[PDB]
Amino acid sequence: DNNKTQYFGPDGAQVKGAFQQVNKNIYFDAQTGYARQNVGFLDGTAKGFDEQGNQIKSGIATDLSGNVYYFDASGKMLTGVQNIDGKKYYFDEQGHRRRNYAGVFNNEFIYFGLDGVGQSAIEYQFEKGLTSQNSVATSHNAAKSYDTKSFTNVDGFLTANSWYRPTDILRNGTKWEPSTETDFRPLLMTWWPDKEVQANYLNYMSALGLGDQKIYTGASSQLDLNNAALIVQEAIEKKISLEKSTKWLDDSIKSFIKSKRKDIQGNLVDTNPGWTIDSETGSTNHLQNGAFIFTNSPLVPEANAAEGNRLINRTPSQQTGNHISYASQPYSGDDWGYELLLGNDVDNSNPIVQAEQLNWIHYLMNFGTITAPQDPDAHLANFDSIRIDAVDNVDADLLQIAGDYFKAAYQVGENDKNANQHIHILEDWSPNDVWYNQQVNGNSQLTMDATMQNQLLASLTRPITSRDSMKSFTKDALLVHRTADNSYNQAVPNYSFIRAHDSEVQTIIAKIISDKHPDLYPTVDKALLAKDSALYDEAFTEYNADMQKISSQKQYTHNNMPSAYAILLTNKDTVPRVYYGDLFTDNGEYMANKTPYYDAITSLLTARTKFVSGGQSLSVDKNDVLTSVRYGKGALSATDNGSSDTRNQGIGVIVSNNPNLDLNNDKVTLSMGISHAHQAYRPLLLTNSQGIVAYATDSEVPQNLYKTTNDKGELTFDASEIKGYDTVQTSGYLAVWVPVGASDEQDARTIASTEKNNGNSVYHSNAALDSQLIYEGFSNFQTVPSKNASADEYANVIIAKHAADFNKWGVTSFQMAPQYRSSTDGSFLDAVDTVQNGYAFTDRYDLGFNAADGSKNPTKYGTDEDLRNAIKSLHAQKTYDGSSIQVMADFVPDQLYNMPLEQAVSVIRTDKYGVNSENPDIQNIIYAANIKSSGTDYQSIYGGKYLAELQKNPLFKSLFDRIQISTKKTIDPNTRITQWSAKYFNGSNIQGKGINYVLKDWASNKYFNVSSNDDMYSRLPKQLMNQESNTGFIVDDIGVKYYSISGYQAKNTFVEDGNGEWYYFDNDGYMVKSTEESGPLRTVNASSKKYYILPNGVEIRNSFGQDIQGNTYYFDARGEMVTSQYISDDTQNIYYFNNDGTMAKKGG
Ligand SMILES: [Ca+2]
Repeated sequence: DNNKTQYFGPDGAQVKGAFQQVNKNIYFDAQTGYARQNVGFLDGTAKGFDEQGNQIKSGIATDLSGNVYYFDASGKMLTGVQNIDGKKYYFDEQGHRRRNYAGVFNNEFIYFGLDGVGQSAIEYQFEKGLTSQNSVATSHNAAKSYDTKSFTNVDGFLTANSWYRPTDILRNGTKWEPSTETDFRPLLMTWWPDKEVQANYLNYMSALGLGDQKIYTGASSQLDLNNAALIVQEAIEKKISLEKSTKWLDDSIKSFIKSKRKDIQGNLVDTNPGWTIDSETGSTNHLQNGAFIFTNSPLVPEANAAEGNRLINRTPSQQTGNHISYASQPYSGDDWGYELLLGNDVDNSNPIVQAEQLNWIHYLMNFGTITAPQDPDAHLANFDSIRIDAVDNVDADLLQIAGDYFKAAYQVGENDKNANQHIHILEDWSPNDVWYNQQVNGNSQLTMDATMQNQLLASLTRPITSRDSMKSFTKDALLVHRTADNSYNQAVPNYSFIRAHDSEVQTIIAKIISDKHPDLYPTVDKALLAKDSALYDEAFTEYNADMQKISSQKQYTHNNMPSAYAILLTNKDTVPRVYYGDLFTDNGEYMANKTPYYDAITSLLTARTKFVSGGQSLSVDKNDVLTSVRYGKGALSATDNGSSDTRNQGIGVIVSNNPNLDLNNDKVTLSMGISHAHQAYRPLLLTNSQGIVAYATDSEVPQNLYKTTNDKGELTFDASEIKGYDTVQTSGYLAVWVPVGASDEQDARTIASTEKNNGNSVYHSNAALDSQLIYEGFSNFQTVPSKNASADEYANVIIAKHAADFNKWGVTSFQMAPQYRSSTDGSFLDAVDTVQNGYAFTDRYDLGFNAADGSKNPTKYGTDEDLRNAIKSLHAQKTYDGSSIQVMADFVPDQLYNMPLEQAVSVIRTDKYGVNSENPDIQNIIYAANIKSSGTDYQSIYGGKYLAELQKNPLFKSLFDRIQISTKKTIDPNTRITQWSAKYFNGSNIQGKGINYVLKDWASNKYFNVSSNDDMYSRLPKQLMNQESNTGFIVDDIGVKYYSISGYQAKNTFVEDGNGEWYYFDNDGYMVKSTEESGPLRTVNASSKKYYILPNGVEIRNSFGQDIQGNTYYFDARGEMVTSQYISDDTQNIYYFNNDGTMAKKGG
C-alpha cells in the first residue's frame, strides 16, 4: 500500500495480530493489516520494536494497551525513578510508566500526577496569602439586618435565588441611598459560594452588557473578581432605575444559575452543576429518572415525620410488612407495586393523612350539596362510586378505609341491591391483588380481570406473527372458566376490559413518537416524557391512518377490535368496561369522530340489553373457531329446559383469528340450548369483504339468511358462509346470532336481590351484577378546549346532551375522568398542556371553580357548574331496575404535582422502590423542595372539614375504631390537613434544584440560616454583616489554616482548592500534613477510614500511594483507602488490594 505496509503468510492467510520477521520483528495489528509499534515479551523479556521494524533503543515505546516503557541503549527496559528530559518519571517493576503515584524514592517524597511527571510533595501547592473581603462598598452592601425580614428564605435557609435587603442602594449607580422596604437585590449580586461561580457570574452579566469586556476564571485573582463585581453592580442599578423594575434581573439571575457553557472537549456542560439536575445523580428506575425519600433530621424540624410513619411499599401484597402470596396453584402471586410513582408521593401510612383521604371521599360523594347549597337540586349532583387509582403504589389500608365508608353511608353490606347501587373499581395490576382483594378486603371494590384483557389482546389484537390460538380462551390460567359456566355466586366478582385511557393507547402513541425520533426519545417509557404538541399531532396522523388500514397492514394498532368486544360483552360473570376511544377517536373533539368499530360495538351494546343472559359455554373446534353461547335467562346449560324467559333470549358468538380459514368439508357448530330447538335465528353481526354488517331488527334481515335450529338446538355453518377474511375490522371471521321474535319490552337484565348473603364478599358474581356495565367516558388525548372555547366544546356539556345515548348502550356506571384542575408543567404526560387529563393536580378539592374575579375558569372538561350538570343528566337517566346511572369519581390518593411553595427537607437519593442509590453526597442533605401547598387553595377550605362531623355519627363508629393493617393504629381524624407539608410525604421525584442549591459555608460545613441563632447553622458571611473577613490559605510557625470566601475557619472538614487538590483540617483548625515521624497513611476522624496525605497537606485521590516500608495502596475518588478489592487501571492493568489495604505484589 501507501503509508501502510502489510504482510501475508506463505499461504492464503493475512497474518493479522502477531509478530513476524523479514530481514525485523514487525508486529501487525489483529484488525488492521498495518504494522504497529509494539513491545514483545518473546525471547528476552521486555524487548521493544517500532513500526518500520527493528528494536527500540534509548527511546520511549508504547504498547497496544497503552503502557509506556522506556528502554536504555542495548534494548533493556528501565525501572524505578528516571529523569527523561529534565523530568522525573516513575517506572514500576513491570517497566510501565505510571501516573497518580506517590512515594518516598531515594529519600525524596514525589507525587507523579496525571502527566506521569514528578512534583515535590514538600512544596506547598496552594496560593500562600489571605485576601480581605472588606471593600469601601461592604459597609453599604452589608445586610440591613441579619434575620428573616431582610432575606427571602426557605424555612430560614438561603438558596442561590435568595434576594436580600442591603443597608444602602447604589441608586442609578451614582448615589448611596438608604434602602426602602422594597429594595431587595439578588444575593448573588454581592456574594458567591466560591471564586469559580463568582468568575462565571461576571462573564455572564458582562455578556448581557452589564459587565466588563474581560474574561475571568477561578484561576483569576480574588481582588480582581471583587472589583469587577462592583462594576457589574453599577450597571445593574442603572438598568433598574431605567426600567423601574427588578423582574428583568430575577429572570437573568435565574437563567444564569441554569446557564450552559463550552468545555475543553467542546461540548455543552452546565456552568453551575451543583445548582442543576446534573448533580442529582443516582438510580434511573423511576418514571421521571430519579427520586428522593424524605427522612428526618435535626436541622429541619418541621419537615420531620412522626415515628413509624413513612412506611413505604405497603401494596396489597406487602401490606403487612412482608410479601404474602394469596394466589393458588395455576395463578400468579407476584407484586409489581412500588411506592414512588410520580410527582410528590403522599404518605398514606400516616393516620392523619388516611383521615384526610376519607374526608376527600366524603366531599366527592356529596359534591353537589357541598358546592351548591342554595340550589334545591344540589342533592342530585353527587358522585356515587369511586375508582381507586394506582392501588399498587399506595398503602393498601385505603381499600379498607373506603370499604368501611360505603358500608357506613349506604349500607352496601346488606344485600345485592345496596351493594350494586355503588360499584367501585380497583386499578389493581399485580396478579396477587385479585386474591388479596377476595381474602383480605371483602370484595369491597371490584378487581380487574387482567387474564381476560391479556387473552383478548394476545389471541385477537396482535398481528398474525405474534397471535395466540383461540384455544387459549379455554385454558386454565383464566380467572373465570367459561367452558361450562353454569352457576351463580361462584366467580370472583370482577370488571373486564380491553383498552383504557392509559393501557393499550398511550404506549402505542409513545412507540410512534420513538420510531420517528429515536434521537430524542429512544424508548417508549422515555417517550411518555415527550411534551411538544408537534410530536403528538405528528404521531396521531400516523395512528389514525393506521387504524383505517386493513388488518394485514396494521403496523401499530389493534386487529379484530369488534371480535374482542363481542366476546367481552357476551361473557358471563363480569362487569364489562367500554373505552371511549374504541367508539370514538382517541384524539380530537369529544365525541366528534367515530372509529371504524362504532357500528359493531354499539350494536353489541344494545343487543346485550336485549339478549345476553343465562349460563355460558365456550368451545373451539379442530379448526380453532371459538363458539361462545349464552343460553338465555332461566337456562344454565345446554341440557336445561329453562323458564318462560329463555325462549327469546340467549346470544351466540363465532370467532376466528385466522385470515385464511378454509373449512373445506368441515362444519362450525353453535350448540344453543335444548331450550332453543326448532327455533328460527337471525344475525346481529356478520363479516363481508366490505366490513361488518349490523342488523338492528328482525325486519332488516333478508329471509334467506334466517336459519333454524335442529331438534338438539344446533346451528351448522358451511364454507359457503364462513371463510377467512382480512378487512379493517376482522382478521378471521366474526358472527353474532340472536333468536327471532323478541319484543320491545324484552330486557335480558336482572334485578338485584334484597336478601342477606353468606360470606364476606360485598358483591357476588351473578345475573344482577352482570346486568351492570361501565363506560370509561374519556381519553388522554381529547383536544383541550382553548382559552376562548365555545361552551359546547367542553366534554361535560357534551356528556349532558348525549346522556340518553349511554342509557341506550346499557351503561349503569359512568366512569368520568379525574376532575381536578391540572398542572401544565409538562413534568409527565398527564401534565402536558395539550392533555391536561386531570391526574396531575395541586389542589385535590378544585373541580373547576370560578376565579377570584368570578370569571368562569374551567378544567379541561368544564366548570364546576358544568360538572354538576353532567351528573344530574346522568342521574336523570334511569336503567332497567328504575335506578339512576351511577357517576364515578376517580379517587387519586397517590400524589400531588407542581406545588407552589418550597420547604427545606432532608433527602436521600433513591429509586422508585425507596432503595438508597448510595450517592455519598446525597445522604440526608438539605434540599429546597417544592412540597408545600399555598394554604389559600380549596384544600385549605375543605381539608379535613367533615371529620369532626363524621366521628359524631354512630354509623361511622366501625370505621374510626378499625385497626389498620399496616399502621397497626387506627385512623386519626383529630388533625386537619389544610396545607400540605413535607412531613405528610414519603418522598418525591428529583426536582433538579441541585444538591448545593441550599447555601452553605464550606469551612464550617454548616448551612446558613436566618430564622435561627442556633449553633447548628452558620452565621451570615462575615462581610454581609460589615465585619472583617478574609479568605485563603495562611502559613504559620505552627501550621496552616484556611478561611473560606465567607470568612470562617476550616475545622474538621475536607477542602478542595482551585478545582485541584484536596486538604483536611483537624479539630485545632490546622491542616493535616504527614511528617517523617508520622507517615502519609492516616485515619483522621474516628471513622475507620484511612487517607493518604502528603507533606503538602495534599490528600491524594484516584491515586496509588506508598509506605516507607514498600507497600502500595490505592485511594478511590473519595480519597479513602481501598480494601479486599481489584482495581482496573487506565491501560487495562489489574491490581488486587488485600483486606489489609496493601497491594498484592506481582513481578511478572
Ligand atoms: Ca405512594
